[PDB]
Amino acid sequence: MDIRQGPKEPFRDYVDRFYKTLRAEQASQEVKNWMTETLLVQNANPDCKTILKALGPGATLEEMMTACQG
Amino acid sequence: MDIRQGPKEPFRDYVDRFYKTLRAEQASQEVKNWMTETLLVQNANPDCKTILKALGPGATLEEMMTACQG
Repeated sequence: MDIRQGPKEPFRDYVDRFYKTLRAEQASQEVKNWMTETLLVQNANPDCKTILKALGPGATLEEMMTACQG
Repeated sequence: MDIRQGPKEPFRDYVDRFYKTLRAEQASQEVKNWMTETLLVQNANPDCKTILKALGPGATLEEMMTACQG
């Protein structure tokens, strides 16, 4: 997964790039969930990454987007 | 991904359980690589997890299995 959030890139824009790469692999729902819990958080920028980790397990993409909106 | 390595479970056995769950989603090669770099390492037991992180990026499943063999 080459996609990494730019330090000034809006979270939603990063999410779209991330999912564009995810779609190319026709990932199932379970795979999407795993990728959202791991790589989406791990590849987020310094500011957003801290916030996302502080959400705990089971946080939805929506809750992540709400947390890092801007 | 419910699969987590037991504190006394051989790494290879954990790998097989992990991949059994991965097969159920018909994950592509790219998805397998992402899962191997993230969840396989993150869900490994205390002993093996440290060793695996110390391998750095691009470490193959084979190198991981060699590192935590026993």
